[PDB]
Amino acid sequence: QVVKPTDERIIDPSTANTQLTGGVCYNTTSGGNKPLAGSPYGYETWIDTGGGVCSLCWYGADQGGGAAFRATWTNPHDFLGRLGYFWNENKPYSHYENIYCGFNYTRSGRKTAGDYSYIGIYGWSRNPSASNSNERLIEYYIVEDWFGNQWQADTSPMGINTTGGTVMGSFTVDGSSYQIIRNTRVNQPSIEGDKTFVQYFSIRQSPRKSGTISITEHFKKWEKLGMKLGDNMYECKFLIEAGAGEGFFDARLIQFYRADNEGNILQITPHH
Repeated sequence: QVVKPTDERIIDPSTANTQLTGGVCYNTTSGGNKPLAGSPYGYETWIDTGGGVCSLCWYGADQGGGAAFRATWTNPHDFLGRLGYFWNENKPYSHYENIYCGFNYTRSGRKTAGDYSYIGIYGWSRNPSASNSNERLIEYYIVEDWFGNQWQADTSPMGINTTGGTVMGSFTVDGSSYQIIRNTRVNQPSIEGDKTFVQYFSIRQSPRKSGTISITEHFKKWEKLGMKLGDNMYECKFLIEAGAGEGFFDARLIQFYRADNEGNILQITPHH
């Protein structure tokens, strides 16, 4: 079928756990994607000035897989820090072939990120020809982990009481079942202004802080359930989102790579 890449440039996430230094930090809302020097990636921050101090610090092009970052928040109102591929060039997900992300991070503990929080992969896509106007804009999450809250352990996967919406199905990939959820955001803020749009989630049933995410596998399973992504992928980034609380996220590894079905590398970052 799809051959898992074995290219030696891929960093084993399980043992990629050395603390990084020399971050470059951003303490305010970026106003969208901002390209990173000497990198294929871009970052984005949403730091609501109604709340306390937040930051995202990129570890640079030449260590940690190239997309590693730290983030901090002190009583935010829905802090989002993210870094990874920025696309928005009128292409469907399949144009990018098999997308993978190897990761390894530390984070603050249970109940340090408010009542909801998300760690994993995030983006948007556009599908203007969709018959249902609600489905012409999509926000998406592949949720590897979260901070739990007062009511629920961070070792317990979030459900529809947190995400909203409807369980569509599930599947198993990368060592865990994932619950697939579709939610409609009615007259809510988006990359296209206040409107109605849909959210797609895959929630990892066994939360984790390191491993590899076979991102394209999620996209395929969503589309099979009728959760279509359309023909203009916006981005595919590694995200930390914190509803509130005082906490941190600190990646030793975030490495994106893309491979075709034979498993040959199309894109990867970064003598003895």
